[PDB]
Amino acid sequence: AREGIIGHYIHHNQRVGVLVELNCETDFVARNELFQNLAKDLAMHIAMMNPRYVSAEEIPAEELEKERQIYIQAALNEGKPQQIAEKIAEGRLKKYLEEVVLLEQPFVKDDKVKVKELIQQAIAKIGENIVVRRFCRFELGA
Amino acid sequence: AREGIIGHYIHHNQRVGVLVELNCETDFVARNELFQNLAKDLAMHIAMMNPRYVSAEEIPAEELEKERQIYIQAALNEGKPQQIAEKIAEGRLKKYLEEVVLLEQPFVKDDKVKVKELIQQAIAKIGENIVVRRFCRFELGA
Repeated sequence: AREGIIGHYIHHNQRVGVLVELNCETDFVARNELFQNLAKDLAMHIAMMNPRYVSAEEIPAEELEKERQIYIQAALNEGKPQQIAEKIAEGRLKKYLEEVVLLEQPFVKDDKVKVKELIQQAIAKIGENIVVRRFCRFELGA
Repeated sequence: AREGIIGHYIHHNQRVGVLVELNCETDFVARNELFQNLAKDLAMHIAMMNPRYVSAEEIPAEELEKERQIYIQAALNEGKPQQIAEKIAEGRLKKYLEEVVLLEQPFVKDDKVKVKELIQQAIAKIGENIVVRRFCRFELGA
């Protein structure tokens, strides 16, 4: 069975809302405010940063390749030979992962830390494995 | 463009959370507490009642038929001839719609009103078309 909480964040303008399931090992940690603040902060980060996936593995190979091809064609359209265009696309893909993947995004409260490192920091402090299971972000009109 | 708000409800035990996009015609109504209370109440209803769809049209024909066949086979397994089993299944399907469809569920704050009628009541009072666009319900461990 899963332990943890459903963290959330509702923007003051009530135009953006997020729910996030943050899992841990025990109800004791789940009830703890340190863990509760982490779920709350993750929910706020998601609302502000709009990631589409929790992790890189969730991106469809077709979605990834299409984006990569856009990068490639653009460079090719710049007169860049295939080999260069591929390296350029390589870099833009890394950026693309930071645009859409939660764990790869710099944390809203400290952009010097990626969300995945924030999580490792929490596991080290708290002492239990912590996992962001899923999240849902609704934005008015989008 | 869409007007309205993202309503929400987080259970006190933080084990269930819901976001609901409630749409209206103007920002003036969207900012209004009557509309805001309706979005809030819909979000609470969803959290407590666990509907899977907003409306009946969203149910997969395969999901519906499978459920209907369970009803039918059960009655057939009771020695009920096909014609009777079909009428029994007909009734259980109506109930099935009330189990999983939001608009067909009796409102948590007044079970004498289906959520769809609550909405018609709000449109009559408020004076603008109101639509539940979508909702997301997260439950810890489920």
